[PDB]
Amino acid sequence: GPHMATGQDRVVALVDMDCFFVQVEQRQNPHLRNKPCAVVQYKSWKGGGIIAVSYEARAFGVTRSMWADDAKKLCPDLLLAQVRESRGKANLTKYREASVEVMEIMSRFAVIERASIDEAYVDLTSAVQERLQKLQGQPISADLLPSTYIEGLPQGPTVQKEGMRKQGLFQWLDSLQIDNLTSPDLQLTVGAVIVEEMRAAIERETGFQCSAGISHNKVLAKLACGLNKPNRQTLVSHGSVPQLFSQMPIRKIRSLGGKLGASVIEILGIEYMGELTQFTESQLQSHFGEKNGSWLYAMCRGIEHDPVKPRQLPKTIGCSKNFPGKTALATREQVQWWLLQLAQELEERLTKDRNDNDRVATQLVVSIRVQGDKRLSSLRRCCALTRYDAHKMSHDAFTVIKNCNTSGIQTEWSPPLTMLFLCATKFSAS
DNA sequence: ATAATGACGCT
DNA sequence: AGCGTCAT
Ligand SMILES: Cc1cn([C@H]2C[C@H](O)[C@@H](COP(=O)(O)NP(=O)(O)OP(=O)(O)O)O2)c(=O)[nH]c1=O
Ligand SMILES: [Mg+2]
Ligand SMILES: [Mg+2]
Repeated sequence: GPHMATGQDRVVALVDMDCFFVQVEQRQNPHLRNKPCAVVQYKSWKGGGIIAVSYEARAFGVTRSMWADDAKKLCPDLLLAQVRESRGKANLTKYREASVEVMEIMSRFAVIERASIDEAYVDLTSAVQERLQKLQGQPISADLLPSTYIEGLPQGPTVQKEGMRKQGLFQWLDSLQIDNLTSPDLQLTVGAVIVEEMRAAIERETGFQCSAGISHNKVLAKLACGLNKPNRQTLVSHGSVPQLFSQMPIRKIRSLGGKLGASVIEILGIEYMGELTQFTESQLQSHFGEKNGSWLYAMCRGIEHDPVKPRQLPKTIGCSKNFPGKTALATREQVQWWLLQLAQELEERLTKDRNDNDRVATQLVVSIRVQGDKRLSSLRRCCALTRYDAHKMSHDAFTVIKNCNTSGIQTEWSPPLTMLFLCATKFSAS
């Protein structure tokens, strides 16, 4: 009762760029704007595998992982841009640099956690505090929230999207407890005002559109972000959670998209996140373990405590290439030459990293996959990273895997290698 | 025959 | 240390 802790302590946003790789290519090539288009890599195999799809092309059913030859059958006017290739592999530099543009702008507003190349969580608790003080006690106008959705509103006794959005925003703002700087709903509202400002800044200064979720934790902010894509932001209040989760499939919640989520569904005999509330914490801990049990108990009530970590820089820098099917590497010099390609890209990226960020990696991780073997990595081995020298790194990486070579013949490699992966890790102040 | 990456848990 | 899960 007077002591129940309701997970309303923070204001957290998740900002995610809309069809990001497509937007980067579309800013550079105006002929691609506002058309169905996709970004692909490796043109030689069925037109390339699609890794990003504009919303106009999604309306025809084009999805990521589709072959471009197959996507053209769904969308004959689909326009393509292809990832740069360097040293015989995909080169994502252009998108990393675009990502840096966005991240630096978000960093001006608050502490951000870089979560992927195109999204970052934002901890707005302090910033909300400040703006509440600066704003006398004056109402929050709907004009401050021109792209915001209030999830679950409108309710109670218009046929177009923007009309619904406004009605719900009006209902929310009409109900707001403005003379109450402690109310979690007021805090989220002010957080949403700031995220409008952050997204306007991103669009003005980069040309890129994005969406955002605003809620009290990372999981809800990420869920909310996807509710009204593209180019829109969604506020998910604590109060919206029971109805939102009542028909929310379990797999849609961050970290439940895989085997854990599948076992939650099968073991408990449930479909929706809200049905989790019927189980005691001990019961959930008995099926899924102490931390997963506790996490599920709180999460299905809308409560989650994972912090927004102050980290804008990756912890690792890695290069990898697949060699599927008959292209699997089978001679030792083939293995050596690719390791050298990977090491040369890694040297470039590390040197830049050291200049910009004043740190050095100190460990090199070599990972390979074998023909027939099932998993992402078949095998990982590590060694010291003492010099950003591509030839040393590729030689060292070879040294530590070369006795994986089951092959008798002096010049062959068996089993064939279907993946090579070099990763620099364990950064330290430089 | 998606691919290329990245964060982190378990042991 | 080396492996497994989950994600974009
Ligand atoms: C999912 C996914 C995305 N990406 C690259 C390009 C995507 O544009 C960049 C950002 O990912 P996202 O936010 O999951 N997808 P999106 O930005 O293209 O589209 P949306 O507007 O966010 O739904 O992901 C991959 O390279 N492999 C992937 O598996
Ligand atoms: Mg995105
Ligand atoms: Mg994303």
